[PDB]
Amino acid sequence: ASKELELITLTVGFGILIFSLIVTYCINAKADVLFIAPREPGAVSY
Repeated sequence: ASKELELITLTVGFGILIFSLIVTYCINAKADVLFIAPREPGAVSY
């Protein structure tokens, strides 16, 4: 059952990263607006 447990643990880790990203992303945009600074679509390069 260790496998199932390992998978669940990894699932949470990935979820945490997603939220963290959405948090830093929202802040990054706020700054770009706070001072009419360069802005790109979804900050996606290329």
